[PDB]
Amino acid sequence: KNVSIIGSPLAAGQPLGGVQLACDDLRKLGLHNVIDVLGWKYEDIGNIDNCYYDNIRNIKEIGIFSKNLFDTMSNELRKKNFVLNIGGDHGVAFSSILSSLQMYQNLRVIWIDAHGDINIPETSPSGNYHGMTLAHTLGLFKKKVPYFEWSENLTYLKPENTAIIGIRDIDAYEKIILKKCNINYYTIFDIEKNGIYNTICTALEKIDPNSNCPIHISLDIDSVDNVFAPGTGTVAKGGLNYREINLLMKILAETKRVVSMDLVEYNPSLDEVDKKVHGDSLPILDNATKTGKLCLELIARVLGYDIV
Amino acid sequence: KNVSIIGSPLAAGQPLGGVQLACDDLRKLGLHNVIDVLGWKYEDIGNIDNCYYDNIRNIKEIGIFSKNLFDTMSNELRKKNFVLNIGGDHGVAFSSILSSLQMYQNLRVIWIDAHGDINIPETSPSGNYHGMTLAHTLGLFKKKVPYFEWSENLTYLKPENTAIIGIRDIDAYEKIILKKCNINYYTIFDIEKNGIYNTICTALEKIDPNSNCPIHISLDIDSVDNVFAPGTGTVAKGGLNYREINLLMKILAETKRVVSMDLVEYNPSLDEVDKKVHGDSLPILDNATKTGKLCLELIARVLGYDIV
Amino acid sequence: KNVSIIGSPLAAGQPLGGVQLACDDLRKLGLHNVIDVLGWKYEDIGNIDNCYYDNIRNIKEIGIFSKNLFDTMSNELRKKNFVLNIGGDHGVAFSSILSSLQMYQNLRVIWIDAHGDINIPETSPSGNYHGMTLAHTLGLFKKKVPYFEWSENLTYLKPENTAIIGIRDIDAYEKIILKKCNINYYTIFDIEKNGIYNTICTALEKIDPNSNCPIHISLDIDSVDNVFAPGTGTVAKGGLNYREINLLMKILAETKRVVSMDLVEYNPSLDEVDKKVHGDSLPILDNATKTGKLCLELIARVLGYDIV
Ligand SMILES: N[C@@](CCCCB(O)O)(C(=O)O)C(F)F
Ligand SMILES: N[C@@](CCCCB(O)O)(C(=O)O)C(F)F
Ligand SMILES: N[C@@](CCCCB(O)O)(C(=O)O)C(F)F
Ligand SMILES: [Mn+2]
Ligand SMILES: [Mn+2]
Ligand SMILES: [Mn+2]
Ligand SMILES: [Mn+2]
Ligand SMILES: [Mn+2]
Ligand SMILES: [Mn+2]
Repeated sequence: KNVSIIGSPLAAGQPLGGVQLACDDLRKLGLHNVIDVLGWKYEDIGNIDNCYYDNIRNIKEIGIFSKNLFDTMSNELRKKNFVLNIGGDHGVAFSSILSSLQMYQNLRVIWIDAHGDINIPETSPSGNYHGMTLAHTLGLFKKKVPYFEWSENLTYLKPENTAIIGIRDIDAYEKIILKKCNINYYTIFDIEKNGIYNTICTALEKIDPNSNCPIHISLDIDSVDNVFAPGTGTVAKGGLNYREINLLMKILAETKRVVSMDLVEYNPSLDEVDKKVHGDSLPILDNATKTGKLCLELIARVLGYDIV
Repeated sequence: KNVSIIGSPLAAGQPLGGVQLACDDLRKLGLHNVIDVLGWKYEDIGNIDNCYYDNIRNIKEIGIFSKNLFDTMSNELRKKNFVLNIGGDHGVAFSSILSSLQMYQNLRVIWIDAHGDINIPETSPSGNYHGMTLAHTLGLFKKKVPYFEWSENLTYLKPENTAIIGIRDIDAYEKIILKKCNINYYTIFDIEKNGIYNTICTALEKIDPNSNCPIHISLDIDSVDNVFAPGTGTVAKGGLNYREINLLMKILAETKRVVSMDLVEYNPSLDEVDKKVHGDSLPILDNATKTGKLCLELIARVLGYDIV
Repeated sequence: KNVSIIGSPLAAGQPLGGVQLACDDLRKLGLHNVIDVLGWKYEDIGNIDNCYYDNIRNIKEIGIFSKNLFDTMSNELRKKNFVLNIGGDHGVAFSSILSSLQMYQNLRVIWIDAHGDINIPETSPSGNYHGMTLAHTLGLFKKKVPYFEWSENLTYLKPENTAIIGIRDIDAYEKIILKKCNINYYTIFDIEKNGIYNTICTALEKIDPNSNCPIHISLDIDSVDNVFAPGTGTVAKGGLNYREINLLMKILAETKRVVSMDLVEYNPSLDEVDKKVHGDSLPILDNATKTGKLCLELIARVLGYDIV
């Protein structure tokens, strides 16, 4: 029951600033108090500081940042702590997943997101890296990436060992990439047809038939509907509701096999207040903005927080 | 993959004006671009222009309009195009369904609505025709209708070949008519108990056991909850949510047997903006009002639009 | 088909005033007209007027009020009327349940609530009685309660004959009490996993395997999500939605075994307007505040109100 907290305030994977403030905002809202009350011990490492493709925006900053995060997280993982990586945009998942994968070769990744993030630079509509991060992590890039030389000899994630859950906003080329690489995916329609519980059980059974693999959760908060999670840069209608995302995290916690996690794309500057209702019982700051509060509750779920 | 577009801006079936603007509003919002991107070809026919019961309001206008729509739609159906009929209030479904039925004698009708629209003139609380249209289409009227003489020798729809889905606001007399005529109906409670997916599968199995019949979809947008579809005249609490209505249209598309469709009761003057989120990816006008945008997305679903 | 209406405007179980106005507000909104239209006859009894634990707030007022309610309700129950007890805060359920239990020894109680209300005075964070009422009713109090001497020789409710449904906001000590006393409980997560329909069927099968016991419903309106029921003092995120709470009441009605019911924690002063949509068809006042209107609709469900 030891968790290493890493702040990864990288905002170079997408147009906006805001996500760089997420790590410190979650601390201000009561991250430490929340971990404390759940009976976990924490070590807060602070914040990470900061032939070829020529069409990825801000790639130098991203590459340099990613090397630092990779080295820092590798060191935390070796402690056999649960490692919590708080972004930052989804670009931080590359170093997070790959560092975890080098240590846990049989890692299974649950990528929770409204989007695929599975564009490659030659298909990206935006040139924004956070929309390509999963494709990069899966070894789908065809050329070398500037400032990622340090990563060229790493073992990459395999599509068959991955499940994407909650998707609903996929680009034309992405649809082809998704089908082609044979990754396991579960759309909001699958969730509507079968329910979130059956969906995650199906995903876990598919990627971990013997229920014996370590799990990495990469949670993009925009997987959650705008009604509950307005504090995020790229919104897609018809997301996971409050009950669903909480149950999902609870089920993953109950595997007892989660070793690491990203929580990405929380943007405090975009967030809104409700606020304070009696049900906000975790030691979270009164009247906190709703997405920030949700983030802390979802982290609590992963650490074992339950209704009774 | 050819669709005929018919605009049927009839607003005489209910008190309000507004629905007469729906057809041109959906065009303005990008109907043609949406059809184009889905790989369909369209032919836009433009807009329809315009002993006995003595208690149906505006019946002359409705009767004259309906003859025109019947003749126009009959001509489009004979092309073997998919025919998309955009209202207008639900009154336009009489000529739509009956023209389709004369060509496709084994037509099965899916009537998606918060309401039954199954009043007869002697039971109607309002005298508004759009609340009687289904009863009229099913041959339940007991007397002749002024200005509907042209229709008297048509074959009418049979209750056993029809399923009503999403109902929740039914008048006292309607409850009796519904049970008496033995139509297949699936209330919002059936949907809550079994889910939208099981519900539509059950309905399709009930009316088309051999999965070999052409299907007509009559979609009243007020079947969808007010949160997602405020742009409509008669709202009923507890409607289909965004995920449900999208999944429903997707499942119907996947039968590959839909030959015609109404989209009715969209009233732009009542609609609201969100607006523009990244997930609005179809070539729909930026910041479009939400019900109009939903209408275009649901039309896209019927034309094969899917998440991946 | 006779219902006795008892108004129990007790507001001493929790900090706020407001719930004392609930009984008269529901009457103003059309309680009598609603009962009339459903084919029931009513008798409106009006409103109840008004070694030891030393740490329960306002306990004198509560104790004196409860004796009056117990005596009044006992008299109504003996008529073999369905008895509808409208609070007031949840404190009124003690006398309601116990009076019903003395007459119906095999009573089964369905406690619908976001909260457990299962604190004992030595574990209560607030000293507010409405957060202890279920624990008191179940005979879990260890010391005597001032001004409750009249109740000391009553038969108490048994945990195994009770089901709590909808819970999501439980205090640390309550979690232990819940598990220890072996009460049947169904959290919002159970509801999300299985659906409200399966959940209530499971609960009824568990507490009444032979489907032959009289049922008491204790409905705290804060079980319903804030979106639909803002008019209440203690809100918890992720509640029952509009469709779910309506279906739940419908299923309980359909047992044909409900003999009594509480509707508690409605606070008109906290309520909001929508308002008037066509679907508000029950004889409820136009533009009524939404929680009040919901309360009347849920009472109607229990009295047999259905979609068709
Ligand atoms: N696919 C998009 C957006 C990706 C969203 C990133 B996220 O998961 O928060 C891209 O940039 O490649 C495209 F539409 F712009
Ligand atoms: N049944 C009502 C309303 C019908 C709603 C039409 B719709 O489906 O949009 C009627 O007019 O017969 C009645 F309550 F007024
Ligand atoms: N458990 C609480 C609140 C109870 C809510 C009562 B209700 O069901 O409306 C208590 O007072 O014991 C605590 F957190 F303050
Ligand atoms: Mn992402
Ligand atoms: Mn995303
Ligand atoms: Mn209609
Ligand atoms: Mn309707
Ligand atoms: Mn309560
Ligand atoms: Mn409560």
